[PDB]
Amino acid sequence: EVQLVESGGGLVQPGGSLRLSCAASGSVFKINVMAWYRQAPGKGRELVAGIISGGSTSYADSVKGRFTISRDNAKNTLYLQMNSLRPEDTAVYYCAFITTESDYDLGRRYWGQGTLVTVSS
Repeated sequence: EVQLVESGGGLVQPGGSLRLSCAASGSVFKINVMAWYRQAPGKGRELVAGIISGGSTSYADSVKGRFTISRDNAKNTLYLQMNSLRPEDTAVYYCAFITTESDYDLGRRYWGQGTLVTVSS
């Protein structure tokens, strides 16, 4: 089993910046996916940004050009750099990892607990 610990959330002014981190511990084998999700009232849960093993990244239309996903492969840590934050970015942000021990297994998804980011004055 794998545990994900998130940090870096809180209250920021519109136009502001925040960096989230997501550190993995436990029995980490092959990481297939590292991704950020967010939940807000009336918006369900949305994939914000992801990195697939290979380096191929993806972003929600709403955050393209403002958010950057990165990872420290050596430390199994996932980052989200947020710039030019807008009130509509207010949400609980989650990280998820998919891990596998071989191509013959279906993989397992592990979740961070979530961290609130509030963009208001």
